[PDB]
Amino acid sequence: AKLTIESTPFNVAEGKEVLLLVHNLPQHLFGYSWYKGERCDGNRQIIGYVIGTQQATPGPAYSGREIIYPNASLLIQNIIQNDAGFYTLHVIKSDLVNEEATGQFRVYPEL
Amino acid sequence: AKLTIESTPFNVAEGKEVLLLVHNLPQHLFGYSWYKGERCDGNRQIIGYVIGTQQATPGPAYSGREIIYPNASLLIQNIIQNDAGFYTLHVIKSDLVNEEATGQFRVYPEL
Repeated sequence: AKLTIESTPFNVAEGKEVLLLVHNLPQHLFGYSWYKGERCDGNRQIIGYVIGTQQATPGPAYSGREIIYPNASLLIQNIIQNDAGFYTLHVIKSDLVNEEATGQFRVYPEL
Repeated sequence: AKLTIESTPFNVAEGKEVLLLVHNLPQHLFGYSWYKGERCDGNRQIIGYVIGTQQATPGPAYSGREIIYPNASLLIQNIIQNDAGFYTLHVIKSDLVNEEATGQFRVYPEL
């Protein structure tokens, strides 16, 4: 029912990768908008994807490391400390009363 | 150039109405999402509108008083104190790297 992001691992070692799994996508979709952070700050949008045409456009915050998947999940590679924090997904429904959810993960150094 | 909301009046007397004018809409649009507040909290979405089909759907926060206009402006009638605050617009571009902007207004009692 409720849209949820679960990061996996919740704790990502430096240089490895996180996957943000998306659960309970609503019906009547259109595409997805993924932001680093907690609000919809377009200046820190990673990516947007149109379900209908499988078209994936980078945003100001995209950095060469992020991958998006048809069912909204988003993986981020070769992680660094500054990646730790919140990530908010915005699922744009076709009638534009959209839904949003945010997840986080943490990063840590090995020794 | 930069997307901006200007409220008018910035100071709305109780029972009167505010109009949130939208300036410098970007190109390649699709529709608009209007939220009470500063972030994209779907639980306080007022309304969404699809430019292509002139279709306007209410959100959880819609309250019977809000009107949306083809070029994104949004008026709110018979204003009360609790309306004062921020309002964020989210312009959903067709490739889903969207833009956002927020405006405010203030409300005040006459005597």
